[PDB]
Order: sequence, then structure tokens, then C-alpha cells
Amino acid sequence: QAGVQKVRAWGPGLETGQVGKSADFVVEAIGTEVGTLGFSIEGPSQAKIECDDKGDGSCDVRYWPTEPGEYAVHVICDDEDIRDSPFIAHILPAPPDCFPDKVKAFGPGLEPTGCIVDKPAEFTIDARAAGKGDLKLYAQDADGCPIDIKVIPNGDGTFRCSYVPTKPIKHTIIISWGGVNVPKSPFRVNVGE
Ligand SMILES: [K+]
Repeated sequence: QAGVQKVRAWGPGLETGQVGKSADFVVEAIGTEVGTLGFSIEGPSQAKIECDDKGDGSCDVRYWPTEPGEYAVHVICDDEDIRDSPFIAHILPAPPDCFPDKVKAFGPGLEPTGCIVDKPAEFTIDARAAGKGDLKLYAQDADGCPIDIKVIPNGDGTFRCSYVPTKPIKHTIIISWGGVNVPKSPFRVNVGE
């Protein structure tokens, strides 16, 4: 097994976030089982890290940095860090004008079911209630491939998004605002076909 990468972590919490909001990311395991893994956090607060198994070979991991600054996120497979562990995340003070919980995202292209290969998967993002922030999307299929999402701002605080899935496998989409995961996200989408 010197040719295959057993474990992948990706998402906003690996890079960034905001005091008082949760820092979230996703971990996919192929080789060993999902509860085989450890996590620890090094930083200016004793953020409590928490793994949440989705049953499909992946989990939603999230922690709560109650202090601004630089945290080291460790993702461990048999007492060793995985490829890019640790992860340095810079947590920001909470801006008084950013509201990630208010972002709402929806569309056939974010639904668990119904999406089919080689056809456009579409959705919208409505940040009109969400105050000042940066939109950032992270997206991978289960084979670990990046998914390129077209995102066009309508201008009014609303976004048309689309991708064309290429294989009948899981595609996971994470949406963040102000560097913080939005409610309902990550979206696990079976591209059937
Ligand atoms: K790293």
C-alpha cells in the first residue's frame, strides 16, 4: 500500500474561521475505518474537536476556537499525521457584520438524490441576510478529485452555481461565508446515473 493515500481531510476549518462560530471540515477514509482516526488541536484555546460519522466512509469534523489566532489541526492515522497534517488555520475575531448562519443554499445540485452524470447540476446561494463576507466553495468527489463549480454573482446577493459531475459517485460540496461553514453544508450528493 505504498501507492495509495488512505485518508483525506479538506474544508474551511483546515484553513480559517471565526471566534464563536464552528470551524468545519470533512475527512474521507478509504483504507482504514473512520473511527480509526484521531484529532488534536494546538492553539490559543482548548477548542474541543468533534468527529461525526456519516456512515459512508466519511465524517463531518468540527471544532470551536474561542480565541483568535493560529491553530494546528492534526489528523492522525495509526499515530502518524496524514499527508498534509498538520494544517495551520488562522481563526479571526468575529466581525460584527458577518452572519454565516443566515446564508441559505439550495437547488437540485445540492440534493442527496437526482443528479446525473454529464448533465448540469445547478444551485443557488442566497446571502442577502448574511452581511459582509467572502464566498468560498470547497468541493471534491469520493475519488478525491476537485470539482470545479461555476459561481456567478447575480449582483443582488444571490449566486448561480453549477457543475457537471463526471462519474456516478458521491460529490461533496462545502460552502463558506466569511470563512465559516454554512448551515446544511457540507452537501453530500449522489450523482447517480
Ligand atoms: K498543511
